[PDB]
Amino acid sequence: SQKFDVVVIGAGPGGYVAAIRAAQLGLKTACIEKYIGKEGKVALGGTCLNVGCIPSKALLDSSYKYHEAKEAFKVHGIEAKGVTIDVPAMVARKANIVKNLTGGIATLFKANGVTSFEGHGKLLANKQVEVTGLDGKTQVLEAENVIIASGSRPVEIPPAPLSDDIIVDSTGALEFQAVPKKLGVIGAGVIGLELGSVWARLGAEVTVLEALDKFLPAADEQIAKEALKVLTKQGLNIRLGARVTASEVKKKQVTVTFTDANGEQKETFDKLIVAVGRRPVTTDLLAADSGVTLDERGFIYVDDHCKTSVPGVFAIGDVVRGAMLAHKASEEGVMVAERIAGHKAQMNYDLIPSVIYTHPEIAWVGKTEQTLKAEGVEVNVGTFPFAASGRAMAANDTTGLVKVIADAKTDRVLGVHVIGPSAAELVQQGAIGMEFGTSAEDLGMMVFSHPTLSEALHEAALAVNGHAIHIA
Amino acid sequence: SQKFDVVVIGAGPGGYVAAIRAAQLGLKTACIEKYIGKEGKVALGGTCLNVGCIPSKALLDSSYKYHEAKEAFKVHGIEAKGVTIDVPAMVARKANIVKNLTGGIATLFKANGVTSFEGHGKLLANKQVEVTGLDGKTQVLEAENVIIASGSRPVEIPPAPLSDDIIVDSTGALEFQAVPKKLGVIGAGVIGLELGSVWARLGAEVTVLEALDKFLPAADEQIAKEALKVLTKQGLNIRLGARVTASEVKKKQVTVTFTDANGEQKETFDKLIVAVGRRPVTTDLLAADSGVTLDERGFIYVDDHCKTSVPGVFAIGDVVRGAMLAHKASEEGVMVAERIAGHKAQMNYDLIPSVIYTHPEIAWVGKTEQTLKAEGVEVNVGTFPFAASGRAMAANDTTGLVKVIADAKTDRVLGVHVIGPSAAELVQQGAIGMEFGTSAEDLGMMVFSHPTLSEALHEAALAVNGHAIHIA
Ligand SMILES: Cc1cc2nc3c(=O)[nH]c(=O)nc-3n(C[C@H](O)[C@H](O)[C@H](O)COP(=O)(O)OP(=O)(O)OC[C@H]3O[C@@H](n4cnc5c(N)ncnc54)[C@H](O)[C@@H]3O)c2cc1C
Ligand SMILES: Cc1cc2nc3c(=O)[nH]c(=O)nc-3n(C[C@H](O)[C@H](O)[C@H](O)COP(=O)(O)OP(=O)(O)OC[C@H]3O[C@@H](n4cnc5c(N)ncnc54)[C@H](O)[C@@H]3O)c2cc1C
Repeated sequence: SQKFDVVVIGAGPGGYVAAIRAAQLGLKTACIEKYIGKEGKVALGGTCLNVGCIPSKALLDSSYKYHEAKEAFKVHGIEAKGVTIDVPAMVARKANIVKNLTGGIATLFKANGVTSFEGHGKLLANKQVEVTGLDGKTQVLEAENVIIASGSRPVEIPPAPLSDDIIVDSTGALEFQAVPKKLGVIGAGVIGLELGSVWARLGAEVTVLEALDKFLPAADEQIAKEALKVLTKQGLNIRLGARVTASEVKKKQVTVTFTDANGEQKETFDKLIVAVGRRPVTTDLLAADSGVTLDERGFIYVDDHCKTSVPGVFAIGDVVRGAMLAHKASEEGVMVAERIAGHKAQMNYDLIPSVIYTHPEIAWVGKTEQTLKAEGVEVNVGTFPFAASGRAMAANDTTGLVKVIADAKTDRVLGVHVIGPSAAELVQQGAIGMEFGTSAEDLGMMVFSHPTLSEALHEAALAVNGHAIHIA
Repeated sequence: SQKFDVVVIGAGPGGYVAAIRAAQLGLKTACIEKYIGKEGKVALGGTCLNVGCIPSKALLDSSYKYHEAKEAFKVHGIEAKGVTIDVPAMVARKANIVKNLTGGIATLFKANGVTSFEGHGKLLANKQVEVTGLDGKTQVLEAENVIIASGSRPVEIPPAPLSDDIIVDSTGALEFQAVPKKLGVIGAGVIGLELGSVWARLGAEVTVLEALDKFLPAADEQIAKEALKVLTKQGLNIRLGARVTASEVKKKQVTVTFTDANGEQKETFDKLIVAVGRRPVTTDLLAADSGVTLDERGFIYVDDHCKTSVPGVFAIGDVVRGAMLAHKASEEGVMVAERIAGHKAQMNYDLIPSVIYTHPEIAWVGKTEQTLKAEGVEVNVGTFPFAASGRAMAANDTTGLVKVIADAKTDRVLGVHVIGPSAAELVQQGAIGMEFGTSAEDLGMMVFSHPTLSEALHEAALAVNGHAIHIA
């Protein structure tokens, strides 16, 4: 066709959501997407739905159930005689969910009147977007507003190049039709920890090599310390400050050479996952004179409203600054669709939660204790273990703790941090608190259901100021 | 000893908490409790901890895991060859938690400086409490304030009198060393539903006889309809409007005679649980001239601050008006202790959440739809199924829905109702919403982590006003 109010490039969380919101606001919207899926046709949903968020979660769940049936069922008096996992079958279920969701956002699109275009899209000058279709047929849409949501891709690293299915990335890790007897991960970050956990739960001997001396440096020190202790005890041999120098694939194995503190070591995995990072994709996206700028690291340059250097053009999700997380991309999506339609939506970057779906699950929102100490903030902190949780004890899951940090001067809750059962939900409660300004005492005065895990949020807010009923 | 600032009668949730708060507030406090536990010595914690909240939660978890292992493990490619449950060992694990919690609050008490007294306590005139010790030895404490937390107990009913281990109550049901082949529950309310689920999950054939025509009449109609559907499908033969006329224990079985709409039927269970209700215990609690009043139903009469008819005497939890829920008791416990120390603590009775721990879990806070319709409130409502949940799909748990109700005029969220995975924490996020006054749009403009069950709360809030991203 020729004219549209919004032309969205990318159909991941930032893009499909932005497209769906602008459509609901009444903008004639078209979205361009080229990912040829898993059954030959284009798949909407991007990284999160295809190779990200939904597949890694589904594997983490099935591997966990497997783990519980083998390690934690006897305390309930449940003896499963010889339980096994069929990794193909597992992976199929994952495939399936992906298939069904992919389909779901297509119907969502049609239901909302979104004109989908299959092909690579590129922003030319004067906001025309050249949709190089799939079959070579090229086309030029004229757009009143352009929303770029091209996304991000794995960092490739020289010492470990993706060689076949031996040195593989996020995606390949999600695809093993069998358990690597020994497995190495380079990067002890969210994706490393999670892909690590999956295969380790099913019998893989995992070593996670990570170049930095600090485990999880964005999580709170206390949660970090706790996380690491738990995960190593869970089976992941995490080696900090180990720098990879070389790979050598040979006889269906690869040998990583690395220097940690006592120099060079070499270890031989059957599979090696490079989970070092992700980088914005700006590949054939911008014509030489589009007007759009990039910063030094490859991110498209945007302000706080995701407006680019050219008016009418906005950039969101993993190609622009911010935390590379699904819900940041969709909310930017919405901020941007909302603004195009005329509402002055603002996006609160201080409250994006972070969750790591390990079991126990790490999650957090707000500032970390150390940020606050380095910022010279005197804070009161309350903690509450899941071990004093009656609900946790019925549940037989008592690892972890909640931690609330509050300004010592005002009693404003500054950050809520938890590792343990339902961390995501418990921090979400704190985020809702925080969004409206809770103090520890405000959280304290509320009625939390008994028995529930939410109560550990309760007790630790109480604890910020001395009065936790069930501890001191 | 002789003089105390607070003397607390009963060490349930209301009692022990109030005792611990008073102690922290600086009052010389003593608490009296007579429940001879499971190992011969007195057990602190009350109904909730000894035959209530924790024991029923722990069987519900062990029975659930057995059920998952037998019915929903294969879709993950897990095959447990022949899984069995050792009911003895199951029950023992429960026994254990209780033991460990019982002991926990004793240390909590000692840690706080709480003088425990073992024996029956009776409030004489002029606030002196007569501790009839355990060994006949009577004693009189003189109390500046007295907090009565005597609790509640199973309603007994004539046509089904507790006969041996055949017609049993909440407590005996939590004690079965084996699965009743066929099992009847009289009462299709929280404790009925939960004890039913436990034995049904492990093979019991359950019939739940309930005299009213309305299932879960306090729960929102939609959730009730949904709940019922799910629970019958889960195996509980719930028969509404059926009135029990007679029991007849014979050859280790009992035959209940009942009239529903097509008259009399008789059904023969191996075990019968009477879970018709609970009533306040005021037994030899009040000396004829204490000054303390009872209403018509047995409840001690109190106002909004739990002040009785005689100044300096307060009543809390199941002996007074309100919902018979452990968190209602504990918070009254704290309100009361807080006020005796000089703070004007108020208790919000509008926000007490309700949770039924079936799987899926029902839970709610705020007004139901029909309350609001009968009150002539025009409300917008938003719903969001767990089937559109990515996280729920990964989890393989998609039954259920969320429901937010909002005033149509102001957009204030009036009630959050959910049946499904994590209902409790989802409503606890709503409750925090509600305590600070969220409108649906305020819930909507917040960043909820992706993928999480919490998101279903986010979506249905959106949906209250038209814009739910992942549905219409
Ligand atoms: C293993 C893994 C697990 C993850 N799990 C989570 C998680 O659980 N929670 C979380 O929040 N984050 C998670 N993330 C990250 C999350 O997926 C990303 O943050 C998020 O998907 C970024 O969304 P986006 O819309 O910016 O980009 P993407 O999802 O990368 O989508 C971009 C889309 O644009 C398309 N495209 C690009 N250029 C063009 C073009 N020029 N024309 C047409 N089409 C084009 C791409 O094909 C793609 O479909 C995970 C990442 C990985 C790899
Ligand atoms: C099977 C079951 C499950 C339940 N599950 C939950 C749940 O999961 N969530 C929820 O919120 N509620 C639940 N409840 C209800 C919950 O137990 C009650 O709401 C709550 O315990 C009431 O607290 P209380 O302190 O008022 O009374 P109680 O727990 O009954 O405590 C009263 C105490 O006072 C003692 N006592 C009585 N008189 C005297 C006397 N004169 N002198 C000395 N001591 C005395 C008694 O021995 C007892 O220890 C459940 C009930 C049952 C039966």
